[PDB]
Amino acid sequence: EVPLPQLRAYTVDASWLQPMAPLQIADHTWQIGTEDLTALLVQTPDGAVLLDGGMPQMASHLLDNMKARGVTPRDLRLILLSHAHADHAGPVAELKRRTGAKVAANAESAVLLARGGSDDLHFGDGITYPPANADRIVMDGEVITVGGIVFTAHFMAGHTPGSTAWTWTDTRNGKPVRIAYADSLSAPGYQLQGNPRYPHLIEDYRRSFATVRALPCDVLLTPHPGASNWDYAAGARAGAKALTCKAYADAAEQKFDGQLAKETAG
Amino acid sequence: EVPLPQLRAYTVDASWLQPMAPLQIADHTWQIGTEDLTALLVQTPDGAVLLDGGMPQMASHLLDNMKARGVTPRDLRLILLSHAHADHAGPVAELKRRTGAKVAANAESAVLLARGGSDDLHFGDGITYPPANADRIVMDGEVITVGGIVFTAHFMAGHTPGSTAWTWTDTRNGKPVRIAYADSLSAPGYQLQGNPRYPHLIEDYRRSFATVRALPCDVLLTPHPGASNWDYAAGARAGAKALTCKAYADAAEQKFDGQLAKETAG
Amino acid sequence: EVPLPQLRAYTVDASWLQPMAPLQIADHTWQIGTEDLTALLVQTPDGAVLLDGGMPQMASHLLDNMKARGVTPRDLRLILLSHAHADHAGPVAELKRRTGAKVAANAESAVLLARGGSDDLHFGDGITYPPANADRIVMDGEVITVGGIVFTAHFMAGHTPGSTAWTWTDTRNGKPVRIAYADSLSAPGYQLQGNPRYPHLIEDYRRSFATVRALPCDVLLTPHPGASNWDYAAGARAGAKALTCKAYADAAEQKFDGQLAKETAG
Amino acid sequence: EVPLPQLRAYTVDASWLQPMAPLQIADHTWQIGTEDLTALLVQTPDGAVLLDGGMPQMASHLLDNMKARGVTPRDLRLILLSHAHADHAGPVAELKRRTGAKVAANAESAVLLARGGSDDLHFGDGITYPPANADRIVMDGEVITVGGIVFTAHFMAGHTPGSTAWTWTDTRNGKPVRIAYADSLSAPGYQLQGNPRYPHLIEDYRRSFATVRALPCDVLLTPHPGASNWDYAAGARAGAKALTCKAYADAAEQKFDGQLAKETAG
Ligand SMILES: O=C(O)c1cccc(CP(=O)(O)O)n1
Ligand SMILES: O=C(O)c1cccc(CP(=O)(O)O)n1
Ligand SMILES: O=C(O)c1cccc(CP(=O)(O)O)n1
Ligand SMILES: O=C(O)c1cccc(CP(=O)(O)O)n1
Ligand SMILES: [Zn+2]
Ligand SMILES: [Zn+2]
Ligand SMILES: [Zn+2]
Ligand SMILES: [Zn+2]
Repeated sequence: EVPLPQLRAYTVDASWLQPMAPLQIADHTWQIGTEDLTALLVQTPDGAVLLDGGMPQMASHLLDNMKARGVTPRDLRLILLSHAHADHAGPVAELKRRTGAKVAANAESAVLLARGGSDDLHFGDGITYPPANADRIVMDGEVITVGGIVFTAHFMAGHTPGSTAWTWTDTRNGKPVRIAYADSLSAPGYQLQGNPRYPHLIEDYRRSFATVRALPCDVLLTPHPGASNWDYAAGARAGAKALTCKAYADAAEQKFDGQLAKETAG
Repeated sequence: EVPLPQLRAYTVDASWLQPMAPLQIADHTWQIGTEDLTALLVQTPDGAVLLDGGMPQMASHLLDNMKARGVTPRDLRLILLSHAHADHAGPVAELKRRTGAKVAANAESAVLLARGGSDDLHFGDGITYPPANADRIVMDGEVITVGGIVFTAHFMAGHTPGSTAWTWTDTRNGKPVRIAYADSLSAPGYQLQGNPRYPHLIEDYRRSFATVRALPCDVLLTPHPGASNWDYAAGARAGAKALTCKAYADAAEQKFDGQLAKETAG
Repeated sequence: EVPLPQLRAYTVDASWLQPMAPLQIADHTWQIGTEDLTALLVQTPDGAVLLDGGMPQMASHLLDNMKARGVTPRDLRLILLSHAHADHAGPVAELKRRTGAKVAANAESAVLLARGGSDDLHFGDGITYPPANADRIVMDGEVITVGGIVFTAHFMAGHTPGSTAWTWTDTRNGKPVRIAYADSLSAPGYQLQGNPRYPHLIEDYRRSFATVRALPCDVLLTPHPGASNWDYAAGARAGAKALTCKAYADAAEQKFDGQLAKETAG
Repeated sequence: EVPLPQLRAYTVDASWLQPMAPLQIADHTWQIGTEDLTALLVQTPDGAVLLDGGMPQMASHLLDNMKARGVTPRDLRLILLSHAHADHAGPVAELKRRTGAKVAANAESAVLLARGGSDDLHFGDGITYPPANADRIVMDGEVITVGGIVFTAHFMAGHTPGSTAWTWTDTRNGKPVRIAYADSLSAPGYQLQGNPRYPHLIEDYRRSFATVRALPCDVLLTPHPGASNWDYAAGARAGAKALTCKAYADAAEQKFDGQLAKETAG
């Protein structure tokens, strides 16, 4: 006779969990996550901002890299998120407990975060993580300012209802650099058409392709660096092959159209 | 070079996950969980009560057994908990989504439940589950009435701050049967003395031994049946060897005293 | 010398608080709120649904009217909301405590409800009420089915980010009646242009006018009956003068355009 | 005919709302609330702690006094609470939005705070305020350290289930001063005996009298200064007439015994 199956842990490619030292993107912006998961530190004269944290087991590594950059736990003021799945918001609860950081997110991301990713529209309870509360709810196009760096929220619903692109302007060589951190545009294993949990899913993805295409975007970064052709292990040429926001959106839409056609056939 | 470790799933003995058909305890009280995890269904002319649900993957099994008893999802009115760890409160979030059930718990259990068991005083984030919200907060000694069956809360903090014994009176052969569902009194791997997260841990356990000893208790049940010498696979003699509440409390205190002495030596 | 001002209660026109007996709209749909606040009861062979509850002090009145309709507290299964302001979601927390009802709402409404209407984008903390938790989060276009009556959510953001129209089909004289419960389209005292808390406010209102215009709509109802030209005190001719959804949307847009012009001038 | 009553605002004595300039208690401890509501600022080389905030409309005043003390919004690290009623936790939600502050509280206080004081065991929904979330849950006897000042939690349930005394050691004239901020021991209009919402209320009050009696207590402060015979308007002799913790506990118990006798007679 047969017991119910054991719970299955959320396991990922080893490179997603491979720690790296801080990689500078612009004058105040650093990649401090792992080889294949983005976690951006923005350092200001008035505290630091973290955008995404990667997987749940990455908290101490993130804190180590912040320390290397001169950022103590007290100095981290704000956490922002691309979307509230386990491999990007994983360590948020722990980071809040261990730092001064407060979380700002839109309503959709906040409720999913507060559920620890449970009851996912597509994944069910398959990919959960420690829940956390948002300290501030943001609306589309709203700005948040830290130490004089201005972050703008651009909603791009689809991958999750609360998927967000964050944009800000840094400097490099005395010139402004408009950085766009665009969320995933993938739909891995999703039912796209006639999904009872997400009836306007296709319309939202189409709108989000257009949103991403139009972002202020000298430099594109994505939660999975491979999606924008970043190679965090490539040192001085880490960002050399990076896509434009236009190319990223076009590639995503072509892939999406292919998935729709396969779904109709399958 | 070395990636961070993969997340590890909460795995348990196979018997904890072995489904069983409903086993009657008294006229309206049934064990409907697995061979080694208690989940009690109390059926009234005015809806049903569930006490504990076991592991997260047990939700559909529980619903199957309720169906066998004549209880539809709409008929489940109340979920009560011994304590809010993954192997007793595991399926609560899913049960709430799939039934009419509302959760009643004390403040300590409610906040741990709302965290999905994360930031545990002793386990950290090692044993998490889908978070759920409590619909009603109960105080020590408070009663809840369903279809005329009266449940009384008896706080017995220690195993968790919110650990609770639930008592009610059923019938068997035209005679009243005072059922006591007493929580765990174990402290598995806990730092008992001078624990910064639980400074009065020892005092609370001592008080809880006394509480359990004094419960109205014709029949004792526990979240792990083995703790009270139940054998759910033993049919007509499933409860024959069951401990009294007095014996259960005495055994727990003797084990506890032994652990304290070992901790001092270790 | 001068103390800080006393807290000021949210007071409303007397007619908003004037109880009325149940007024039938269609075969299973009744107005059971007050003369000037809508609260719709939909009764099915499988439980009842409430859409809106009005002000916080209306809970017992609502329960009285449900009782008159043959609906006991146990029978109320679902609460739906137009938007989560105090004069429509006021008694929700109390209704949940006193009935079997669970709340379904979109993410925006759920977070505002969970705040008890505090930190409002426009009202600040001026209009608060007892907070409540949502049991189910719904997406745009999603359906919920109770006793065979199908409710469809139509997001119409503007008055609040989470403003929703609910539609369902009832019967009257053996013929189907498509009922549309459309949310408010007012913007009372709002800063419309360049609002830092709601940067796309105007775009959202414009989209919502179009949404409301296109609803399936044999009969329009609104949270304030006056907005759709209902007169709940007028008995057999209560709904005689009711607007179409098209007329309601056109009137709202004309008023909105006038407010925009005044704001530019003011 | 008769409308339902208007909502009634929580109004208080004018002196409760009378702003005062900061009054020094010890080397790093200041009263910064109003004449008749305590709000203590503790300033450390590593950030500031606030204990209580008074009424909801006191937020800006508190921020003004912090500014006068050299504490900017970014500098406020921690909010602690005596108990989560509107006249002590009132401005907590707003303070969190406007400062770097995180809230630490026990489970009972956290759930009441998260409800904005609604569904009070004794007051119902009569005295509500903006809800806030706790960032850290503390256990009885647990310590929290800020800038080297150590705060110890002493649970003293009764006035609310989550009522807490906070103790710490400051200095004055090169000598240590053990400060005890003890919560209210009043029971205003409470049903004491056989209260279904608080069955062990009397036992908890008795235990709390003993707890307060035994606190480390060179200087006693209370949320209402009058309870400990403080006079915040009396300048250099503000604390001259202050009770010991022993005298405060004895007075509270005598008053309590009198109320019990009156309740039995009434
Ligand atoms: O191309 C992408 O954006 C991409 C790649 C791997 C995986 C996912 C899904 P998640 O972002 O939830 O890991 N997306
Ligand atoms: O003796 C017990 O009560 C016992 C047995 C196995 C395991 C545990 C811990 P949990 O109840 O969290 O599974 N307790
Ligand atoms: O025309 C309306 O929809 C209308 C009328 C009165 C008041 C309001 C605002 P609320 O719906 O928050 O009461 N709206
Ligand atoms: O003596 C007291 O502690 C006292 C005085 C006035 C009022 C209250 C009740 P609250 O602390 O809720 O204002 N308590
Ligand atoms: Zn994802
Ligand atoms: Zn346990
Ligand atoms: Zn409104
Ligand atoms: Zn109080």
